[PDB]
Amino acid sequence: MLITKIVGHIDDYESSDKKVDWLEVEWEDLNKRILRKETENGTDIAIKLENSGTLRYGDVLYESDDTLIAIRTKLEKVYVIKPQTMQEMGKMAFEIGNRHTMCIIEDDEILVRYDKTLEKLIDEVGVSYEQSERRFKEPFK
Amino acid sequence: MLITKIVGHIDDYESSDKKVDWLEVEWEDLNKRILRKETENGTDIAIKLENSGTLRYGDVLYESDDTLIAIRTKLEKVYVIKPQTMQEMGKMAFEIGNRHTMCIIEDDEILVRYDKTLEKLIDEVGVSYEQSERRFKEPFK
Ligand code: NI
Ligand SMILES: [Zn+2]
Repeated sequence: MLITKIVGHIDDYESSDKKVDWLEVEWEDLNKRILRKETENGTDIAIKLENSGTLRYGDVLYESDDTLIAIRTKLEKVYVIKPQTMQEMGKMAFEIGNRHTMCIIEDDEILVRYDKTLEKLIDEVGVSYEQSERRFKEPFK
Repeated sequence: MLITKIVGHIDDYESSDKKVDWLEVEWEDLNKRILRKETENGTDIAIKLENSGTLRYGDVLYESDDTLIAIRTKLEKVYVIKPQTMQEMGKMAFEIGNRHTMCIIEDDEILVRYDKTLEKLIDEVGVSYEQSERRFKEPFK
């Protein structure tokens, strides 16, 4: 199926009886215009967005009488880094920046992909972190 | 005069009546082992530290009956970036690290060299800053 435009937002279908076939994408895929990937049900999707438009989490790509195809990012292992002080947030984020590692910084936390080599740097900086799962919902960037 | 060992720490001399003759160095001179420069009073200093020694801010190189020669870095034009939230500290430090800009992060402040091209970036993150004159006191590792 070639997809040239986004046709809705998956939250708007909360009471719909239509079944969702999820197209699961990488964090990198957020805000792309061109993407080729297969859905959880095996439907081949070629996204070639005709607007200067770009993909977001929870966009609906296709609506039939009974089915919705909608985007979400994959559920993946993360570290939630929890600096306690401003100096801590600064040194940690600097070292992440310097490494060119993708992250999301919201309030007093830094979210990064699980990675054992980075875990060793988190320890040099000396910040507490917790390991968890998330679907990345915002583009980087 | 040849210096092959450091003889003290300038902060320990608070009570002293001796005059300090500062040897002013560049930020990049810290942790060097060899350097030759004149003091603010015109004394030629030839540092060649003996056994893997390295220079630090505040090192006393020479003490006479009336004088202390000590290292400090030059006063130079800086931005002092004054992030008001954890989120501000983390975003700003990430962006500095990502560009590989030398900085010192101490408590709630990021100190960088005066550099007009950075104002666009600081503005983009949205963080208060003031332009000022400071000495950089730690080597950039
Ligand atoms: Ni680089
Ligand atoms: Zn909606």
